[PDB]
Amino acid sequence: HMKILFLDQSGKPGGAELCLIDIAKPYRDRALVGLFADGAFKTLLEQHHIPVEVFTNQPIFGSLGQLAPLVAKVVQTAHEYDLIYANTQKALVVGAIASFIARRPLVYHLHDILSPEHFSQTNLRVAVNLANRFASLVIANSQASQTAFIQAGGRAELTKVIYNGFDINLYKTSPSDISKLRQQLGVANNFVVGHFSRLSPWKGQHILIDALAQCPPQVTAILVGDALFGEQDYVKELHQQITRLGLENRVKFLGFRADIPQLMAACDLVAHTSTAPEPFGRVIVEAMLCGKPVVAAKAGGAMELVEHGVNGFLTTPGESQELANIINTCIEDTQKTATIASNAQAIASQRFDVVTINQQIAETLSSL
Amino acid sequence: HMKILFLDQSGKPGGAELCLIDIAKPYRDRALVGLFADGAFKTLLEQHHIPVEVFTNQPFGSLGQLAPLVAKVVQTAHEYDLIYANTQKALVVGAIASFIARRPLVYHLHDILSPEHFSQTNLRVAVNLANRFASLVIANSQASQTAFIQAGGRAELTKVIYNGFDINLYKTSPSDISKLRQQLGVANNFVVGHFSRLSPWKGQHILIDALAQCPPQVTAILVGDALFGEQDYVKELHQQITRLGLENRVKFLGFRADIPQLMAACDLVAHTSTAPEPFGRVIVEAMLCGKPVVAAKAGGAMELVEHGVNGFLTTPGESQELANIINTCIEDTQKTATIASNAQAIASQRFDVVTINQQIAETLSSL
Ligand SMILES: O=c1ccn([C@@H]2O[C@H](COP(=O)(O)OP(=O)(O)O)[C@@H](O)[C@H]2O)c(=O)[nH]1
Ligand SMILES: O=c1ccn([C@@H]2O[C@H](COP(=O)(O)OP(=O)(O)O)[C@@H](O)[C@H]2O)c(=O)[nH]1
Ligand SMILES: OC[C@H]1O[C@H](O)[C@H](O)[C@@H](O)[C@@H]1O
Ligand SMILES: OC[C@H]1O[C@H](O)[C@H](O)[C@@H](O)[C@@H]1O
Repeated sequence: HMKILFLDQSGKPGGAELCLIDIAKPYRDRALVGLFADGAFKTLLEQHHIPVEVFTNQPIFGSLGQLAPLVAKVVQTAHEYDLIYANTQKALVVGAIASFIARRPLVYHLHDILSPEHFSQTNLRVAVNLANRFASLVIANSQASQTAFIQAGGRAELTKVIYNGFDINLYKTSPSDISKLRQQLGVANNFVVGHFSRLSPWKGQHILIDALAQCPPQVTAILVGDALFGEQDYVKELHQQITRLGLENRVKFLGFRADIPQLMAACDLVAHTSTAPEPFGRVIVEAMLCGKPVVAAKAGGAMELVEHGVNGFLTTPGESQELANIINTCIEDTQKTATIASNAQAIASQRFDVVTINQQIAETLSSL
Repeated sequence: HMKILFLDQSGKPGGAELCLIDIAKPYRDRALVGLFADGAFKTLLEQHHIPVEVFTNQPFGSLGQLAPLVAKVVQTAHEYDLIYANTQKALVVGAIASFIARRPLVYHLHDILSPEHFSQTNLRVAVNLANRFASLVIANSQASQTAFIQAGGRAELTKVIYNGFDINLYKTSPSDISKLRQQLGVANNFVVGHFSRLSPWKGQHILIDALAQCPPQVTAILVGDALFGEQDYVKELHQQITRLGLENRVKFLGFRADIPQLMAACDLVAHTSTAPEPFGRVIVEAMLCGKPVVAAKAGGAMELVEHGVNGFLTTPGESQELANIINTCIEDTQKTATIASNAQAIASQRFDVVTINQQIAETLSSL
């Protein structure tokens, strides 16, 4: 049973970090998760009985540590573990360094699409070179990510695609609880479109909002998720968009919620609307596992998760009218829509069961 | 005429840093010296009209949050043609900026990269970054070159280029000599001057042991600064001094800028490092002041001095062997003065800043 030091730059519970809980959990006995900032994510790992430590760049190897204490601390810690598992870009930088100095093999779990759209040239160059030189293995969360890695100059022979896994039990809610929650929200007699991405222009909440202007008034949207600071302009732009379309009573922000399965159960349609390619899209799968019909943007790993008209729908990114037509089709073809949504659950529960992903990972790890 | 970004970790004017003034001065029109800390060295560069900027780690890539200084240096480097790294930390940073800004890197090596001077990590880092990113590794001594290579460095990257010196600075009036010896209260002493920062490996404590084995008109001046945290060493010297009844024969002058003058005021200059010296600027300085110099037999000292010809050499750690040389300088005044006088002629050939500067410029243009 390996000793694994996991590293993640964020103290916040984003996709990558949510995914790491499931990645790490089977190793929680002899493992540790290193965060480069404190926040909600630490609590989760605590709540999941995973050892976590927050590293800082405060002072206290060699003298070179004064340049970057965080790195020195991590390098020091790395001596105690058999493996460095880096879950984000910054964690790859630090984990490369500590891989070399502490003489421990390094795994890069890639949750991003390394394209010019998504990141600066510099970030692409660094990640590719550090991975190519120091990573024993690059686990990609999707083929779209693997492909982007390769096109940015990454070494194909290092890559292995492994999708996110999910606890299937967590995705079932009582139909009373659904009635309760729809009530509490004041949407019980609406057609509820749920959007579950953190608030950020490229997640395209503003595309959905534009689409409501072409839907009948019983169609309402809940926007769930927070804004990561820097994107507070976007939060303004949404409310100014709503005001400008008279949608004040049809769009609700709940901010960041821990009760996503329940909320998905309370929706009628889950919508993924990213205007830039999505590496994976946890929400897409999550919807499918909650028996809900999902529409998604046709790019990135979304196209791997959904086939249009069989287990979900797919629309041109940034095209609100197209999204509207799907919402309206859902309203009418009740029988079809529910078939698609029930198939989606069956199919998705095969690919993405956390049990099958965890063994796909452990097999991958022990083979080096 | 290339724009050069010189980098140096220190704000204090140590040996490598003083060396850098002479390295950089001919390029000051289009160059910049970036320091990772502020201090007197900045002032010096200002006084020599060499542009200088202090970088901090206060808040390219989002990655720059990991190490802001690195991000600033990387940014700055887009405006220059070459990056010239003069210390170990400056190599780390400069390697990173070399990659990201796609600018060639030169590493000026002033250390002896051996397990005695540095941690394994420090060796491994410098060698690996140098091997991978440096177009050229300029060593200050064959001793330094060798230790690089023995630690894994790439022989074919190395070129030994010795420190240079302005010859016009190393001359003093007999009258000025007398005043200074007077001010110091040593006019009828045999004066041994030790011109090194106060760290155990500079071996002031060895000279002190030697004094007790010297004739009684012999006194020492220790010229140099102590770091905070090597104050425990300074206390030991003072205790040692007292233990040997030498309170009135050893005086500390702290850091001083009038080095040529103070060397002139000495009768002997003594280099006593207990660990191999990469180069030893004070040894050459002494020779350029026409004084007899005794040095420790190790590192790049052995390249500067042949024992009995232009100076003396002694077994590191061995005080008694140092005494014999002092005694000898006292007894054979004419021999010594010839050795001392030869030393100046010999050293003024090799280490003339002019000839070293040419040596550097031909190395740099050939790229
Ligand atoms: O307010 C929110 C928004 C999202 N999520 C969860 O976090 C994931 C969001 O990650 P996704 O892959 O959708 O986008 P990312 O954040 O990874 O770019 C989803 O699966 C949700 O279950 C959440 O708990 N609260
Ligand atoms: O009190 C002092 C001691 C030294 N120096 C100068 O700093 C250099 C010391 O460098 P050296 O190579 O002797 O020792 P390092 O500190 O470089 O190891 C000499 O050339 C001196 O000119 C000085 O200005 N004041
Ligand atoms: O599984 C990893 C998840 O988070 C990652 O950061 C990606 O951005 C997202 O596409 C994916 O759904
Ligand atoms: O190269 C100039 C000086 O640099 C180094 O720091 C050495 O410690 C010293 O021996 C050398 O003379």
